[PDB]
Amino acid sequence: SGFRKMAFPSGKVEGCMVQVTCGTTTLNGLWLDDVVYCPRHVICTSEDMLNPNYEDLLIRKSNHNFLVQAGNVQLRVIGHSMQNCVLKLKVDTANPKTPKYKFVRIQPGQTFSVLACYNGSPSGVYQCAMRPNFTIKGSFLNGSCGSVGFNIDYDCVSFCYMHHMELPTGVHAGTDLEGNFYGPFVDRQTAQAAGTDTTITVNVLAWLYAAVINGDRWFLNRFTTTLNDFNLVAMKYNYEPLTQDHVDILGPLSAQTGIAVLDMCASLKELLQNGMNGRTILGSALLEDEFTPFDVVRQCSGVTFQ
Amino acid sequence: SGFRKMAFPSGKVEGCMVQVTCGTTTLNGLWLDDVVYCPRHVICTSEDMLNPNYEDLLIRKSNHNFLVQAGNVQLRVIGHSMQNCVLKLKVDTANPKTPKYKFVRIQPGQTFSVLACYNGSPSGVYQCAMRPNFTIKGSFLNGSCGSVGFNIDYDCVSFCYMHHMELPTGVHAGTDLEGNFYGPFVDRQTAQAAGTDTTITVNVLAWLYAAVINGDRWFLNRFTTTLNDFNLVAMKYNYEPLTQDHVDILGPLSAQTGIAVLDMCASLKELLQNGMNGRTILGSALLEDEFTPFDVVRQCSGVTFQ
Ligand SMILES: O=c1[nH]c(=O)n([C@H]2CCCO2)cc1F
Ligand SMILES: O=c1[nH]c(=O)n([C@H]2CCCO2)cc1F
Repeated sequence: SGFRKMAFPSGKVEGCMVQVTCGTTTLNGLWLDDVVYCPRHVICTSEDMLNPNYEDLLIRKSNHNFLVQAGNVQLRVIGHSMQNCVLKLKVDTANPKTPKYKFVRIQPGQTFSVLACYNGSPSGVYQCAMRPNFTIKGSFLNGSCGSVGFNIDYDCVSFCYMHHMELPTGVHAGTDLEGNFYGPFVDRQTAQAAGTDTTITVNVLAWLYAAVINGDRWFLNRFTTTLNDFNLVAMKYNYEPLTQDHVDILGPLSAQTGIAVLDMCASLKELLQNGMNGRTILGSALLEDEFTPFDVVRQCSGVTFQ
Repeated sequence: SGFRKMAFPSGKVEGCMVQVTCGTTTLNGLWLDDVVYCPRHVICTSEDMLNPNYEDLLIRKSNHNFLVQAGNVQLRVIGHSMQNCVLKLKVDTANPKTPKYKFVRIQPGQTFSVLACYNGSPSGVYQCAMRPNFTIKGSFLNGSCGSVGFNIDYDCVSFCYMHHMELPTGVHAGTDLEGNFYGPFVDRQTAQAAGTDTTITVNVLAWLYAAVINGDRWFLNRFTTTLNDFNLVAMKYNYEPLTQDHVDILGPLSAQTGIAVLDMCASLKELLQNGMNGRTILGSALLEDEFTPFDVVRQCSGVTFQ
């Protein structure tokens, strides 16, 4: 019945996006209860970003210097503090659209939806993964900082990402909602290079299961393998090593399809060694690694959010 | 700065989704003002779908047979009528979350976002295109009928698609919001085959412009071509013929990049004739055709919706 790169419905998060301006700089904030979260680099000018001393720059800012606007209405800022790389602006009004929510720090390999925003206004929604090198491959222009990534379980939004930086190579870095960067990145305009962009093996396997469920089966073969043998191949192709935990996580998709995990690993092994020979899998000409096992079960089972 | 398959924010549409049950069949409806729109096959049993006489089946239905539920609240049905392949259920309460909206019948080659829903509850959002054969390549399970596709211009939702049918080949067919199918498809479980899935040439060119803007430039070459020469190649590869209207639509992306449209056509020609030689463009190993010129400008310029 089809398999698409699918984001979570964005309405619960749209209702939390605001605009934050400090001096000359405008970016997005996230309004939950009576706190607005935004990147701490809102206080910087373009020149400040080369070598910013955030504590010193913040001394010169007062509550009334943070202009916070939710659509056309202005919010009153009654306190401010810095937590790691985020600012928390306490406002005098709780967001009436605050969904049930949690702050989660995700693991590399996990996926989430991004609501790209500008001037506090949502522009679009797309699905991302936290890469093993702790970058994300997003779509962010100037003004998009403070846009967030999130997952939804039924009625609860788990926020996991806030956007802060574009590296010189065009990939993206940011923090969790406690303001701690993913990976080694810092909010300074400096030479920061990403490490190896390794492929998320367990996700590729999940997507191959999704393909079989939908009738793209040409890559199934007569072979099997072992974890250690497979991983010799994973290593050569800059794939994450597959572990027994990963095998266990794939158990449900294995049970539903009747294809043993290690047999699917043998299919992936052949695909890595031989390529796809000009064929496609679920409309892709490369091996997709930004669907988790949970994403596949969810999309193949129609789980909804209330 | 990155280029992603991006859907519109879904919140305005989430607020319109309801559940409609008639007898044993449950699917989704769209609640705008005091009307709920849903597929007319809600009145059918599984057996009825082989040879349904909708007018005869509807004679046996009254207002109280259509159970309409918006979240946990029940809506009172005060009238019903069939328009083409949709039912319009008049309810006694206008949807307080009705956004500004229009009904549009899109052209093949145009893109839109789908809010996949089950039992009236949103599951996910993704971007689709109306294919030249009038199918869409979606992700729809049993229960997803009545999910809608839409575009947003600033504050106005233009609804263009309602989901009705999965063909035996796994692609999807549906109607506009006046209930007229796209293409030749009918709401009957019969032998319906899609025609040739031609590639949307103007969209491929737009995406190549997007690639250049983002620094994927390896496919630029020293050549040019003409519309007629290019189209000889398009035809061989089952690409839509490129017209002067398409060239004109690409004008802005041509102006911004300084790459003449026909020079980009020569790049595409070489890509069609030689393939990508194991390289990628914007993270894809095939030529992507579900971004329109407007989608590229929008995403590259950060247009937002209020
Ligand atoms: O840190 C937190 N504080 C909160 O008050 N909530 C409540 C507020 C609404 C739903 O959850 C959640 C958190 F994660
Ligand atoms: O057919 C239509 N009828 C309407 O009342 N509207 C109004 C109602 C809210 C915004 O638009 C739009 C239509 F497209």
